Amino acid sequence: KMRKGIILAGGSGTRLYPVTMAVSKQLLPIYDKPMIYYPLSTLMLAGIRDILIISTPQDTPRFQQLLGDGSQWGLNLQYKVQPSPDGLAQAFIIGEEFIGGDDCALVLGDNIFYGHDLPKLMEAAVNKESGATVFAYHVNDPERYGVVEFDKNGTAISLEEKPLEPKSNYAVTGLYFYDNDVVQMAKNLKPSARGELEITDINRIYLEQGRLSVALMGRGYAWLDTGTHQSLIEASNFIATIEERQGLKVSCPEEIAFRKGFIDVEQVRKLAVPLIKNNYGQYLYKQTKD
Amino acid sequence: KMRKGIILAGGSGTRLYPVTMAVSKQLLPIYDKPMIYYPLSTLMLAGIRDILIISTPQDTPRFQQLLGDGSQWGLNLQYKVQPSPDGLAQAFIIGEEFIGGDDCALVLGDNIFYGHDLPKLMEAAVNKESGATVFAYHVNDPERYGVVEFDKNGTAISLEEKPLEPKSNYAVTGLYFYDNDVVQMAKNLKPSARGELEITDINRIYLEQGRLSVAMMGRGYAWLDTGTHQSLIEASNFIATIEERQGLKVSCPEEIAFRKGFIDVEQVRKLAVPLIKNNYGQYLYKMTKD
Amino acid sequence: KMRKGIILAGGSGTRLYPVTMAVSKQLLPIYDKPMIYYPLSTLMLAGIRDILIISTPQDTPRFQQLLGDGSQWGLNLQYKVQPSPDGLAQAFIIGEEFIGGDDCALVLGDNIFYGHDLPKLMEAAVNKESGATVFAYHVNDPERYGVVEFDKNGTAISLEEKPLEPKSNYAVTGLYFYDNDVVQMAKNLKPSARGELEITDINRIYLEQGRLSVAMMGRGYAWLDTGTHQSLIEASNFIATIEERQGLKVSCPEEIAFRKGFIDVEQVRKLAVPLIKNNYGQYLYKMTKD
Amino acid sequence: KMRKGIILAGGSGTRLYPVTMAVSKQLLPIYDKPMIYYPLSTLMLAGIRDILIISTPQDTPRFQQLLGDGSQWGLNLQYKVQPSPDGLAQAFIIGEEFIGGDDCALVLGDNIFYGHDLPKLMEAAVNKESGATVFAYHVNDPERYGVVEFDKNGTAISLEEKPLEPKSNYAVTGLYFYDNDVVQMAKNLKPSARGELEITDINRIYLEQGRLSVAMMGRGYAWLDTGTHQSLIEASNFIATIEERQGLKVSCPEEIAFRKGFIDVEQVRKLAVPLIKNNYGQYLYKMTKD
Ligand SMILES: Cc1cn([C@H]2C[C@H](O)[C@@H](CO)O2)c(=O)[nH]c1=O
Ligand SMILES: Cc1cn([C@H]2C[C@H](O)[C@@H](CO)O2)c(=O)[nH]c1=O
Ligand SMILES: Cc1cn([C@H]2C[C@H](O)[C@@H](CO)O2)c(=O)[nH]c1=O
Ligand SMILES: Cc1cn([C@H]2C[C@H](O)[C@@H](CO)O2)c(=O)[nH]c1=O
Ligand SMILES: Cc1cn([C@H]2C[C@H](O)[C@@H](CO)O2)c(=O)[nH]c1=O
Ligand SMILES: Cc1cn([C@H]2C[C@H](O)[C@@H](CO)O2)c(=O)[nH]c1=O
Ligand SMILES: Cc1cn([C@H]2C[C@H](O)[C@@H](CO)O2)c(=O)[nH]c1=O
Ligand SMILES: Cc1cn([C@H]2C[C@H](O)[C@@H](CO)O2)c(=O)[nH]c1=O
Ligand SMILES: O=P(O)(O)O[C@H]1O[C@H](CO)[C@@H](O)[C@H](O)[C@H]1O
Ligand SMILES: O=P(O)(O)O[C@H]1O[C@H](CO)[C@@H](O)[C@H](O)[C@H]1O
Ligand SMILES: O=P(O)(O)O[C@H]1O[C@H](CO)[C@@H](O)[C@H](O)[C@H]1O
Ligand SMILES: O=P(O)(O)O[C@H]1O[C@H](CO)[C@@H](O)[C@H](O)[C@H]1O
Repeated sequence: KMRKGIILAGGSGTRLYPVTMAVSKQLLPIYDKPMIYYPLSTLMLAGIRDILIISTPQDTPRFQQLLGDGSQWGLNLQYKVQPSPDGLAQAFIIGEEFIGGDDCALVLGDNIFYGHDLPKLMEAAVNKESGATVFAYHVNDPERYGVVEFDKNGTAISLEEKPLEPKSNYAVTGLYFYDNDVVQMAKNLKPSARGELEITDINRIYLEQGRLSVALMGRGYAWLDTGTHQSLIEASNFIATIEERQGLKVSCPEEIAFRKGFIDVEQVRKLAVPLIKNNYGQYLYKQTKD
Repeated sequence: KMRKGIILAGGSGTRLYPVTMAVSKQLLPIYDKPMIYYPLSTLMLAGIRDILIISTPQDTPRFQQLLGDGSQWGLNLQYKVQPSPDGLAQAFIIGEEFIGGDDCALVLGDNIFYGHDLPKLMEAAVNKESGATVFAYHVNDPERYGVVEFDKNGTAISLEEKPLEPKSNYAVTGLYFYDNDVVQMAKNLKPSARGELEITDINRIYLEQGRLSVAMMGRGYAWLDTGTHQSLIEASNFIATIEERQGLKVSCPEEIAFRKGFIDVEQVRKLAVPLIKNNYGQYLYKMTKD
Repeated sequence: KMRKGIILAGGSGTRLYPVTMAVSKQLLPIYDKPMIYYPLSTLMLAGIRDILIISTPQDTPRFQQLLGDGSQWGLNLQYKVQPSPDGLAQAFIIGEEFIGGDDCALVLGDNIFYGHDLPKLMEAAVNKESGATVFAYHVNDPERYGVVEFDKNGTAISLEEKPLEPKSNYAVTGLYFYDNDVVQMAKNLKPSARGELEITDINRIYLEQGRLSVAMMGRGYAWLDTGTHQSLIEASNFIATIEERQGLKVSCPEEIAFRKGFIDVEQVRKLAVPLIKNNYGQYLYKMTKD
Repeated sequence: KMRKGIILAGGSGTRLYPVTMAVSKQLLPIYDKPMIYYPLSTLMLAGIRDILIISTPQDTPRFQQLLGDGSQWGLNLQYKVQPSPDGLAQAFIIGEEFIGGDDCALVLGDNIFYGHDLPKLMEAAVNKESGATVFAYHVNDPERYGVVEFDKNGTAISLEEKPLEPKSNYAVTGLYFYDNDVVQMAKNLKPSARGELEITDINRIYLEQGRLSVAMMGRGYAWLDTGTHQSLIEASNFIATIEERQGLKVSCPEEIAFRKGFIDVEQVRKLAVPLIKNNYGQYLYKMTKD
């Protein structure tokens, strides 16, 4: 088997109106590049080159307009519409045909992960033969999330979606790794009381079966909040501060494709020339020099 | 009998690539609302209700999709394409029919103005019967702008567009008020040394006629533009700080229309419905009960 | 240096622990200068040059080491210790000797005002023959402040300190102007239920006598929040944004002293040189020529 | 017995005037704690508990007031005054008696590191028998720092302080680990063009001997810049973003002490009780429960 990726970049957008009446949430800038460049880079860093992008009926075509078939970066990008935002777990029903019999990795379109040795963090998950792998990260508002409860020995024992009384402060991040089992699982799921096909219910099945690995994502990593306008600004500020300090970009898909060998120096130069008059294009071009 | 104005919301957007690749720059968020809400609010506060929005062949239809004919705000919006960004003064040539025999203001679609008594400042320019009014604002980088030269007495005696050697730090801001002569002046301009039809050349003609009011916009006002990725985040942080401190919004068009009597309580409530599930609709609703 | 003002710059420093464990809150930076430069500038803009700084037993000498007698800025500064932070009104009991038979302003050492025409905003207050003036500002958390209630016309009818059920969203700011009657009021006050000699109590006394003016400070002004660690950061960012956009400083006492004629070119040049390594001193020197 | 570290928390801070005429640079806040908590935590994370703090004649006492002898957090702190700011390397002369015949680390009082697995990054350096170790970090402005150059095989070949023509973009950060030889090297150093005994001259001696390890700090780590007013604001914002998202502090010495077993729950409770009136004590107290 191989592992195909799915970025779920849909959603009603209501939380951010009227900004998101104008622009899809996942095309909003996080400093110097559209939001979706970040989770796209996460999947690339995991070695995943074949990726299905799912958005809404109005928005999906705008992603396709930005990114194309991903061939310029050594990827294959495909697109599919989620008719209505009826649950994260619908991603697997929509991507049925795409996933075929392979393993997959689903990342939410608004999830931004930063930190040292991220690829090594994911490695085990990526490598996994069977089961599912999720990431737990300590937050101050776990009631917004899927919350994973750990026993006194550091074993996951329960998962609850947006509980009014959280059993802990560990949230389940928006990056998930699964074996080929998830599709049929999702296909057989029933909607929660709130009317959604829940990823948390998928994860609970793997747990219940003993097949769920819950990897801790330490405080040394940043998992940026993009839920509110204010948190968007902070995420932008955070990335700007890193980049302007380093002179390097965070989650620049061209850079990652080049450094991983998806594309070569000649391809980078071909990408950069047309863009040579803007700072983004100069960064690309500098990367081929030294 | 509505007062008229133009929002010039075009341009390539290449400096911000790839943020502007799938998103019109003037639809990008500034904290909690699309960028174009700011200069639109500015014209509204000047008492201008009949507005023409000019953008590129590809982006104009997107503003039209978002704002419509503006009657929901008690305005009249129309739209026109600028084929190529051949100069600010071209607004008046493209807008000739729209302007007819009337006075007309211009504001750039990426300009954000804030400060005490801003409405009184613009009302004064609007009241002017013959001639034009522009605003001079002290900046750090005058060479990016139209620049004003003052005599020993503080009288403006000349203007230069993007001078290699600026004569002062006072830039001409992106808000302008004209009488009906601006159309004929625009149609008579020749391309400048930068190949553009310059509004600075129009302002110079008024100044030489002795009909240009150069209103000093003191350091107590904030005039921001959205020139870099960093400036955009800086503008968003600036507006978030004022709004979260005050509980009041900056450049909320629905709120300005209501306060200026463009629309009534019933209409505000209708506008609030699609937005009612977040802070923005809630703010609109609350303002109809206090 | 005839007109008089008091900056109250003490407090428990509990809320910001441990940042205020060994540093006075009012010596903390707000971007490029110590916090106290802001309210000191405000008094200077009101035309006040004789100023008493009140701080704690441990920090008073630090202020005095920093600012000296004020002669270098054409001011007359003096200092007194507040033994314990027993209340804002205590400023008039400690400052009894300094005030003498005169009118006096009080500004809180952590109060930062910015906006157009501030001196004119203050003018009626400074020039009031008898009574007092305070300024009201709409905030989103009035329960933190002295709250001014307003009748159906525009009349202040009540004041309450930190009300659980605030009667309006108008907070009384930390800038106050009084005739000479305040000293006796203060001396006759008893502490409130919070154990503080309250400035709200003085203000209600004038209000009940019909001698309190409540001037509105509109939404075009910024009255910055320095209450929390987060708000300190927002205050610094807000000032940084203005200053870097304009190439002008907000509340730079040297500049205001020069512009108002308190000190001459040779003196400003003297002051600039020890600061000339960074922008502060280069800004001042360039003020002087030409 | 205890391993040893020096924090150099002196300097004249001319580039931050007038902020640092008021307060020690190393007592400025970075969000919710004084700057010196960050470098102190870094030493603690490396397992270093016997630490000498050096500052100026005026501020040594204020650090003593803030931190005491350190036993409260299971540390041994002592203090020494550096009579004048004559260079980083004088740390070893002033500290000769403290260091004795032991290894020692030096951390600059303005050095802030954040990231995943920081203790492991430091592990080899702390365990080195012979020689020295510094850490290199890619920056956009290498000319401000000590710059380390590498050959095609990643071998460090040269080290220059503020090079006119930088040989790489890798800056040497402000955390250094030395064997006992550093004391004698320091005593033989001659002063810089800037009038300082330079840590880079120490480091060049080790490089010449083939004994300088240059650990590469990856881009997933952040090394916050505290060199300008603007960057100080960025550093604070960066920390606040991490903390408010996580509900956890970065570099809280009490927490580190508790987690490394230098102090035990009863002692954390003892520290917290007198501080429960403020948010920091509330945090300390919470550590000792769920
Ligand atoms: C519920 C739902 C969320 N979303 C997006 C919205 C948020 O960005 C994220 C988590 O709600 O996923 C979808 O793409 N589809 C959905 O069905
Ligand atoms: C290794 C690597 C990481 N990153 C970023 C993304 C994650 O935040 C973290 C990965 O270790 O840093 C890149 O942007 N490019 C890279 O080549
Ligand atoms: C020159 C030019 C600028 N613009 C816009 C782009 C920028 O947003 C702003 C200032 O150049 O004006 C146009 O819309 N048309 C033009 O011809
Ligand atoms: C209560 C009190 C506050 N303060 C100061 C600290 C801040 O500048 C402001 C806090 O309300 O007033 C005092 O100086 N003395 C006091 O008695
Ligand atoms: C004249 C002057 C005004 N101000 C400010 C303070 C307020 O923001 C505004 C007052 O109108 O301008 C300065 O900061 N420095 C000055 O030299
Ligand atoms: C009344 C009002 C003012 N303004 C702005 C215009 C000025 O910048 C400032 C005036 O106090 O507030 C709004 O943005 N919306 C409003 O409803
Ligand atoms: C030059 C010098 C700097 N410092 C401090 C200031 C900075 O925080 C760090 C590097 O400048 O070292 C000293 O404590 N003593 C010194 O002699
Ligand atoms: C273990 C621990 C790590 N950290 C920080 C240091 C690094 O930035 C990251 C872990 O390497 O988190 C703390 O702030 N406190 C702690 O107790
Ligand atoms: O779509 P929701 O209900 O807002 O929330 C969803 O996304 C979050 C982002 O990681 C997860 O923590 C939740 O488990 C998931 O239910
Ligand atoms: O047309 P430009 O050069 O692109 O930019 C424009 O904006 C400025 C205000 O922002 C004016 O002062 C300049 O005439 C104008 O050219
Ligand atoms: O900071 P405090 O002491 O809590 O208090 C205060 O300042 C506010 C302004 O900053 C006022 O409206 C309050 O009346 C005053 O007591
Ligand atoms: O701040 P300074 O004294 O100029 O510089 C000092 O700190 C930098 C790290 O902060 C180092 O790379 C420099 O080599 C060191 O001399």
